[PDB]
Amino acid sequence: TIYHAKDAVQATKPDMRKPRLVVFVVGETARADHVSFNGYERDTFPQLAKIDGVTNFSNVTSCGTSTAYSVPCMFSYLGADEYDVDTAKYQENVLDTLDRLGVSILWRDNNSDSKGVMDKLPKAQFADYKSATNNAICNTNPYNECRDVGMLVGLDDFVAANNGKDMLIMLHQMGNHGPAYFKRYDEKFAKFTPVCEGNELAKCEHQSLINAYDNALLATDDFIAQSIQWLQTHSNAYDVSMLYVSDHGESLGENGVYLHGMPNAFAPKEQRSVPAFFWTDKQTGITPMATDTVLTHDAITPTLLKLFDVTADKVKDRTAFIR
Ligand SMILES: [Au+]
Repeated sequence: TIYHAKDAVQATKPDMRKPRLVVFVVGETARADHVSFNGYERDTFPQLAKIDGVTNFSNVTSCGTSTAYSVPCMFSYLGADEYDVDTAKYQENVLDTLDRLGVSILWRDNNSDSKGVMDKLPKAQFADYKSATNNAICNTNPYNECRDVGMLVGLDDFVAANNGKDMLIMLHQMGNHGPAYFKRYDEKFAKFTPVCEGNELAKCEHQSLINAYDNALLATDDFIAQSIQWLQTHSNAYDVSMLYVSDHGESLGENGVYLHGMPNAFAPKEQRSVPAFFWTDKQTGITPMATDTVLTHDAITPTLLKLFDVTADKVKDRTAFIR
């Protein structure tokens, strides 16, 4: 384990001030330019656009173009230009730091796994929500595919077990994972029709590919709104906040390019331009940066540290999503 933040200190402690409860939704394949708030032609986030206090960041660039590359970089201390995906698993990451300082760390995953991020922490702090053994919401669609909203169920059980402590909950979304976008949402989010239902994205009509993708976004809009709503049921006892950032974008046929995973050296902009949302309760006194701040995945680690009143020398001058 190569550390980077053993100097990290928490200015105030939850026994001397209000405990802090953050959900960080780790998004999947969402494109910034298909977000209504960024100028997209379709209302893809109707539920999010109804909650006061949400900041939308119009200029966010992912560290890479793949789950395996981007997710470890999102929690890393090295920044995108020094980040080594092949060595990230044995570096201290920001969750390692917050757990060491006493923040309770929970990672629920409806995507795949934490891509090595959670490996140094006890395995019980990680839960697979792709399976009905944990996820109570799988029988709502013809595929019995378990749904992101199921990761909210039972979070009150977790809060009760951690009563009074600071908490950070990562919800790793299935989100817009392809190529089967049509499987990613229940029928209530099938607003754009017809939809593409094949694994060979090229054979599909372009409009039908886009409709499947946008429908999948409607389900993600619902999930994030339900996540904020769950947080508001604890705003009395906790300073609650919600960070969402997508791991990367997606190509939808631009220049005949589909899916993602292309190397940064020639990857198109659609694969790196990602949505980010921040919400906080007004009582917390957290102030977002300007909506048009130039931002990258490098902003995540300083954000999470600021949210828990932690300082560390390695990211002390890095720009965050919050002041
Ligand atoms: Au991904």
